[PDB]
Amino acid sequence: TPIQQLLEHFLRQLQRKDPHGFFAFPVTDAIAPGYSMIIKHPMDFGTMKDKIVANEYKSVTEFKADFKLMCDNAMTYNRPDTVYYKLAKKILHAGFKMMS
Repeated sequence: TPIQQLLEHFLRQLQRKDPHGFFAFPVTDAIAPGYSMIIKHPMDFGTMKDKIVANEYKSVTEFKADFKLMCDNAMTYNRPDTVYYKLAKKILHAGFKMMS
């Protein structure tokens, strides 16, 4: 709760970095063939937004590790030459710079 306002600002800042909405909603097997076979713990901005309001983040560290989980997934699923992989590598770095 002393962190909620801060995590909301973090969330907003990070989505501003994904203007296409790539990271907005969970990825499904129909959009991304074999995804649930390859990716064990999915995560997305919309899920993170809910966790914040449900008071599920107990520390900035848990928050950050969701964001990182989300980017590691994308880098793991999508091949290095895609716009998906690249965006994930950029916003991961740029996002951790902002939160650290």
